[PDB]
Amino acid sequence: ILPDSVDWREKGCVTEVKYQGSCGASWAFSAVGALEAQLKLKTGKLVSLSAQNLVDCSTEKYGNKGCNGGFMTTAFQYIIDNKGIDSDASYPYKAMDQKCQYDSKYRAATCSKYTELPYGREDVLKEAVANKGPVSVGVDARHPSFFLYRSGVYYEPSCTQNVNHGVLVVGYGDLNGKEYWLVKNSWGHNFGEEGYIRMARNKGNHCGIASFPSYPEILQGGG
Ligand SMILES: C[C@H]1COCCN1CCCn1nc(-c2ccc(Cl)c(C#Cc3ccc(Cl)c(CNCc4ccccc4)c3)c2)c2c1CCN(C(=O)C(N)=O)C2
Repeated sequence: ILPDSVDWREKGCVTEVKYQGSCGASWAFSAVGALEAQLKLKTGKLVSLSAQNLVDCSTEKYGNKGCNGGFMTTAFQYIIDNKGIDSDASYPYKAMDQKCQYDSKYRAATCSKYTELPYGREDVLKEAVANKGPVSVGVDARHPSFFLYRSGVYYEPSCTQNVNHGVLVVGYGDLNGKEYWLVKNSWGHNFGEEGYIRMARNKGNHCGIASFPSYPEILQGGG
């Protein structure tokens, strides 16, 4: 059976909330967040990964445009191809497009593979959050109510399943019966609940939370 509630912050799998600023690189933050959890699960160490490394290096060849958008799946593919990603400390975030400055000397994580989940399947997303860890997702975050979100379970009747902002699902639960997905955003700690947004769960793919989910993996050999 799946636990009724999950919070990956309780297992020390979630780094501090980041502030993307005037750079449309939510995709890079969503991708690093998911891999940070895997790095902790596999080694026991929590280290922030370089979103800047994705912005500057996972570019045209990955269908990404740095500060003008991108995708978590192709960000994972770049990490696979590159044989690593630098730590955030070694390659810091500047909220702007720069020349690729990857340095294998400061590589903090690898990626073996990535898995995409079926569209709108909140049951499959719940299973992946429980058994695999934090899942990279897109959400419809265009509505004034998302921008004005302070606390509780976010429900927007005007929300669509067409995603426009990359976030990280780090858990799930319920607020006195109102089911939610625990979401890590990249708008700093002053957004919502210390940088988190709890979004309506099992409400017909509310805001397209389960439209395009993906998660990376770090494999330990094989048999
Ligand atoms: C095209 C091929 C080739 O190349 C690599 C892989 N690829 C993607 C294939 C799968 N696939 N994956 C996503 C997907 C997954 C995750 C995210 Cl995050 C986004 C996004 C976005 C986005 C869209 C518009 C804007 Cl303007 C912005 C910028 N942010 C604006 C903003 C809004 C609200 C608050 C703040 C900022 C981001 C999109 C989508 C799709 C299919 C079409 N999509 C939709 O039908 C939808 N839409 O569901 C979106």
